[PDB]
Amino acid sequence: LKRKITELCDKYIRGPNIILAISAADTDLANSTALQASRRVDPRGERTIGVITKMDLVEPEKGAAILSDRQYPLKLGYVGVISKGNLLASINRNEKNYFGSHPTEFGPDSGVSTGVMTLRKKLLQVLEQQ
Amino acid sequence: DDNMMFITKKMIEIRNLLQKVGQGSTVTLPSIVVIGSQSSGKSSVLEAIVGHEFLPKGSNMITRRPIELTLVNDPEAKVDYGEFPDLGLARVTDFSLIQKTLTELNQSVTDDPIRLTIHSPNIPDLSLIDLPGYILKRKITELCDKYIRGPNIILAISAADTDLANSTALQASRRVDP
Repeated sequence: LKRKITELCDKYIRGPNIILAISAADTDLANSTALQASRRVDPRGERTIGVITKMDLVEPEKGAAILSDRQYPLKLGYVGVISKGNLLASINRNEKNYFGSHPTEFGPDSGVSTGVMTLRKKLLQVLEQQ
Repeated sequence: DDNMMFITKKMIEIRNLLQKVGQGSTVTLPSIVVIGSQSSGKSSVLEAIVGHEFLPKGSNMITRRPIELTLVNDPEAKVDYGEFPDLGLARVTDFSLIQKTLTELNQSVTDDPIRLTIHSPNIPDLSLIDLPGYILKRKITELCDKYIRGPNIILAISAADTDLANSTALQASRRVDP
């Protein structure tokens, strides 16, 4: 939580590992924040991919702000997804289904990318390359 | 404590004067700074709304410019009117006109904060400033950090969702205020 745990994190992030940063979306007060340490150890944003989580519970305008930004660009892009027998298929069905509520906000031709499978493919590519 | 009310009023006045001599060109008096995560910041703007009366917030707000709200205890006046100091001597009766105006300032976007003054007998005189809630995004956090570091009475709101490491309003509150 705090940061002293920060010390371990920082050390691990430094070296040339492919860093997977996530960020909770929302915010009652002003709003939902964003990343920070990934940009601290990686100024170019070249070896870090971003995931925006808890994205079920924000207006779609909110997803657009977060999934797509240019104020904070990186290669490999961000990936927004809501995570929460046969649970696997289920979490897949929900992802397929949810964008329907606000398809225009995060769907085809929208810049943003989302759901677990596209993210998984990208992870495969970057891992293989590095 | 009517006299406490009055003394707070004179002190917010002298604060606004110090602000009118210029930014960084003088020392100022503290005030309430409000911060909130994405969900916590929608609840933030809505909270500020209900703290006095309905005023234009939310929708899609660029959040890039803070809003210095300076409130006045309003005896002797029976109409709910809010005015802009830059547009001096100009009063607004309905806050839908305030909606069109200050949301026009939103879509306009200097980093200067717009000052505001609202008079209502129901509202107690105050001095809160609303800056962007947390969601490049490092820039908004830079201005926020700059505002909270100085000994202002910080008002943190919460209704979040982020992991323990994610909830930004309270955790930054503890960052600058141990």
